[PDB]
Amino acid sequence: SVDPNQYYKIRSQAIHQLKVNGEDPYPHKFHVDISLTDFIQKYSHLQPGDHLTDITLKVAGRIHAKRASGGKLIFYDLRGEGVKLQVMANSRNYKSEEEFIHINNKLRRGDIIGVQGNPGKTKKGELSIIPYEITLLSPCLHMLPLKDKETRYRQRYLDLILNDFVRQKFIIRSKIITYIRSFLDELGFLEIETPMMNIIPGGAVAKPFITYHNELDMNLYMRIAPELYHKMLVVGGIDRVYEIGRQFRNEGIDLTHNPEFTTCEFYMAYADYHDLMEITEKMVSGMVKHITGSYKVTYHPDGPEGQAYDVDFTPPFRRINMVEELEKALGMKLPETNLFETEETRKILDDICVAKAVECPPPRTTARLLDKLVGEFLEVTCINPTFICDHPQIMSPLAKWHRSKEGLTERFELFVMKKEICNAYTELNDPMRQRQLFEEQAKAKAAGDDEAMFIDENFCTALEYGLPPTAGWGMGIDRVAMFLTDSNNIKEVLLFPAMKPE
Amino acid sequence: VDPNQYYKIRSQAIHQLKVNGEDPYPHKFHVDISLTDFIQKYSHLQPGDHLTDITLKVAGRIHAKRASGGKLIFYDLRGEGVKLQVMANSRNYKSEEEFIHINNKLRRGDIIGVQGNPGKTKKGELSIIPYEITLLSPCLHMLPHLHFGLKDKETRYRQRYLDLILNDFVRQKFIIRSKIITYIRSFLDELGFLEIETPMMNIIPGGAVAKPFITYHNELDMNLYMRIAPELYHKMLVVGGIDRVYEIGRQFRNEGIDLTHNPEFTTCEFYMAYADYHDLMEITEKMVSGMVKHITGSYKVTYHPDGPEGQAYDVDFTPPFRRINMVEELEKALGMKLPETNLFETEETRKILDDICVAKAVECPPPRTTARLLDKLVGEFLEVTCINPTFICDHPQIMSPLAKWHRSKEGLTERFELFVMKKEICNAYTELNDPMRQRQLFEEQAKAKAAGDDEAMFIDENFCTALEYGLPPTAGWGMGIDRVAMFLTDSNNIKEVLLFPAMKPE
Ligand SMILES: NCCCC[C@H](N)C(=O)NS(=O)(=O)OC[C@H]1O[C@@H](n2cnc3c(N)ncnc32)[C@H](O)[C@@H]1O
Ligand SMILES: NCCCC[C@H](N)C(=O)NS(=O)(=O)OC[C@H]1O[C@@H](n2cnc3c(N)ncnc32)[C@H](O)[C@@H]1O
Repeated sequence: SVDPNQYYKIRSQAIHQLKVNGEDPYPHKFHVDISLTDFIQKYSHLQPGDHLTDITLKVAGRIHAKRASGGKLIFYDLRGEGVKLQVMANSRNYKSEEEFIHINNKLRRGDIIGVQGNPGKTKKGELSIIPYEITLLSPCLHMLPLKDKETRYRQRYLDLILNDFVRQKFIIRSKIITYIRSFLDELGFLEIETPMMNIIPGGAVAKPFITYHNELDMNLYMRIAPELYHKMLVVGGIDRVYEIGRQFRNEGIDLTHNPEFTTCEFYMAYADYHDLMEITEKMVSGMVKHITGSYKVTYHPDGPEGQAYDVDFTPPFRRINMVEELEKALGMKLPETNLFETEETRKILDDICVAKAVECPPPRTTARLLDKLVGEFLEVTCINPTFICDHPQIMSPLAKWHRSKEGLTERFELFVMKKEICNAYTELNDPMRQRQLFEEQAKAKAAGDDEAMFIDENFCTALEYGLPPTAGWGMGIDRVAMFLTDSNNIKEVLLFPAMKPE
Repeated sequence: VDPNQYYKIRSQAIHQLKVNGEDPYPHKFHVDISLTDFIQKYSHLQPGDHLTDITLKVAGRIHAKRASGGKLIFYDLRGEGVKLQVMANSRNYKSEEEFIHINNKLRRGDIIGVQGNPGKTKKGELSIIPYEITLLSPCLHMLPHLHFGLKDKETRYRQRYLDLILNDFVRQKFIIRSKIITYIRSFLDELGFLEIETPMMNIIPGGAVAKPFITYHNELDMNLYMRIAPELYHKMLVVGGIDRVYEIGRQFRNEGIDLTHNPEFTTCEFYMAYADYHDLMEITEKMVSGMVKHITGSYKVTYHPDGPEGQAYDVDFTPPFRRINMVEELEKALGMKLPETNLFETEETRKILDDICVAKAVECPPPRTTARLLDKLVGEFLEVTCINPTFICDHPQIMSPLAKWHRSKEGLTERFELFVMKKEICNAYTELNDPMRQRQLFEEQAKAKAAGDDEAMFIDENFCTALEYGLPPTAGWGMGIDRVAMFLTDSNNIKEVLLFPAMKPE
């Protein structure tokens, strides 16, 4: 048995000699007549022993096995597109005996080859192609083995070659995105692109990446959300806009966070958050039914040997109000919602966290304590899709104030399998109120909150030209893909996930 | 009145409405019908008609406010790219007192809701005759006067929302942008391509010759580069056995702004196993000609290289596209023979090209590499003569370190660029898939980078290891979406087709 580095060195020398001899081991064009998939669909009815001499076809793929059965006969296990096809290299059937001997000497497991041959089926019932001629298209210079998660992510190409289920997760991911586009296109939304480099990042509470433009001699930030730009287009008269695109957040990596991820955001003039709850139910349950075939999905959050959950996407989804549900979950009344700005509320919330052992790193502000208490006591009860509604204004600096509950806003988040999938609200369109909330945010930054929003004057000026009553919405695409591919790790649904180095 | 005085006065008026509970920013106005549907449904009304039995709620932005005595006032209501006249009549309003109150309250630019009955003026103008108008969002700033409009480009580009409010041709350019992207997805989906997303933050940037943006990740404690192209990720997926992939997405290049460059821009890149670049010329001809025809109704498009006040040109997208070879057309344009193409990597050839650029007054800032000198000469002598869609083919290897060597012309590659209306649109080639020859070209590129070439590629060892597992013979393609939007909207400035283009600050 040879050694993988010794093998690489021998196979490199062999391919070099092919070059110096003029054997052209990286040819320019091979014309494929038919895919492997259609070859199987056309010919897998044949009878054992058959050999259709009147049909000549060219296929191509990757050798996954080379098994010899004699001096005149060699079997190649050809793979591609998710399927297999046996090449039955028989000397009698080949272009010549001299050329037959030579091509079989050349080929190894892993090479890309083109086969020109006839359909057939072995005595043992295996569908095959019987070649007149095989062409080496691209030799594989390394030894092919994949279970350990680290190698699959650093070398996704090996993962795709060896693990058929991986291609399917990314087909599902592609179907998610394509469904969303045609859902919103049908509603009249315009698909738009807005800057990913901003003088001032905003649209979310997140830590941004910073970079530098040499010619303009200015710092820029990668966007954390396109929200501010979308609301400026609504001011401009484009009543329905959406964007599926990459966001960037300088935050830690875990099972549901990657530093670059994909969201869909859309904005709808003359709608409120109640309208968006209906659209969300309709879109999300529709997507799940279209992709999986049912409203029910089985999710394994601790891998396959762990506990199974049945998540039920039948609309209408359950709704819970944040502050009232938290009171029921803690067993104690909280301050009146108009007192959430005060230091007494902050300390009251602080004490509750201490008593209930809910950790919260500094700064221990009212908004961050409430977040920690929600995740601990509410979010973990959201197995099926659940709307969590009416967030305190102090957590929602871009959301319009609630119609009848002072201190709250017209906001919702959708949770599925205890994880946040959507964030939405009636948009704050009062520019003076928006400017006050920015000033609060910039104070929360000066007082230790790495993720608090910057003041965006240019955005406040836009609101001064008149933003119609509007409602916007954001969905984390990667996370949806997780829950439709039974992946408990976001790295399963990212082709090349962010990794620590060597 | 002064524009700043107007802003101060209107802010104070609106603030007094809040303090008096007049709610100038109401939560919900339930619209019954869009303006577009209203226009279609009641365009069949006869002149002078006034439906007494149809009451509808619409909304929009007041574009103009014209009084006609104290009992009648017309509002020109805009939205969705269309216009609807509100014929506000005191006799039909909620009351004559409410009529005075709302007309004095409202100004040009306000967002209003309108509840009323369809009608048509004696002059034949489709109207709505309101029972009640509601302010939904006041416009606090004085809008550019209805006379001289909004024409100054600096203002349009910095306040794109203002541009959109006042210039309907702007909305049309971005509708055309959307259709371009949607057509490409349909074309490529139908051919079986899988739409993919590959990383925009890279340990090292690759896939192009460009200067990158650098950034930093705190938790992982490393520098990252914003991507200059997705190319290397795509070719690794073809090694992985996904024979057809594509991606329409942002690229980032830390280079100067001009009429055809923005620091961030959008490309479609696709890779197709078992194809070469001749196959991609046919595909490009079909996609692009079909795109123009489907979107504009014609294969002929009008082109003004010098603005609307100047010469108009008809540009024909009917395939086949003209095909020329780079080196020979360059030699033609110069009137002078360049060195044999197997000599394009020598220093003596770089010297000759440098001498020529000096002589022809083609500027090239340092580093004056063969590729950059060649790129400048092409831009000066060939790009300007590509009006109709044109394939420029068979670039020398030294400009194409990821492109496969030409199967019969030593020193050249199997590459083409599509040029339309004096602009580069596409870049494509048969993909280099010999990993030993790809490492060599990486090494030369690193040497140049040591000698201070901001744009030279890094040695990507992970990519080279990938090629050693076997990349099938493949062909790949990159198209500038912004650049297609330019030529399909007769725009000579890329800022016309980016919603928020990068600008130097105030
Ligand atoms: N005006 C309405 C608000 C719309 C969306 C708002 N601008 C916004 O960005 N909200 S968000 O909640 O911060 O992000 C949207 C979704 O992105 C997802 N998300 C957030 N951070 C990450 C990370 N880091 N990785 C993956 N997915 C993520 C998650 O599902 C969120 O619900
Ligand atoms: N293997 C095939 C190569 C495919 C494309 C290759 N990876 C690449 O990046 N080529 S490129 O020419 O550098 O860019 C592709 C297109 O992007 C467009 N482009 C390039 N720079 C800019 C800038 N700065 N702004 C706008 N558009 C731009 C232009 O249409 C180019 O043809």
